[PDB]
Amino acid sequence: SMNPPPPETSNPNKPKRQTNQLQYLLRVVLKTLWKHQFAWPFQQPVDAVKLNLPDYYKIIKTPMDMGTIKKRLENNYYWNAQECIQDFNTMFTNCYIYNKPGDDIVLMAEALEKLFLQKINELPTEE
Ligand SMILES: CN1Cc2cc(S(=O)(=O)Nc3ccccc3)ccc2NC1=O
Repeated sequence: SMNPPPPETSNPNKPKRQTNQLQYLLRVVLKTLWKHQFAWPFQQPVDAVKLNLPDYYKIIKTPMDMGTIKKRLENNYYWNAQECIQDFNTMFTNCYIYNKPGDDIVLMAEALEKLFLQKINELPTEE
């Protein structure tokens, strides 16, 4: 009954960068999703322990969540936007894999993903 360590949000050996696309991701894409009524289950790592999902981390080996993404953005963890996009996709995909296609949690992930795809559609060209 332990959770894994969470995904890293800082790394002294990983080069860091600011891009206009990373700024958009924090200021428009994450901001839009974070304040959405369906954000809250996704605002922190899945706590398999407190939520009583004991097989969660047997099935999901690449956990991701918006809490993690927010810190990564804030900490300038990423070098490029594509890394951050891949984190959002990982988070959605994990939800779709672990849960049944009927579940409330899946319908929420889907609505957030739709809005995410709407916001990254207008991702500005880099400077
Ligand atoms: C991202 N999550 C997190 C998660 C949280 C929970 S919950 O027990 O809070 N129940 C709950 C909460 C909100 C909406 C619907 C159900 C259950 C399952 C999951 N599965 C996931 O995949």
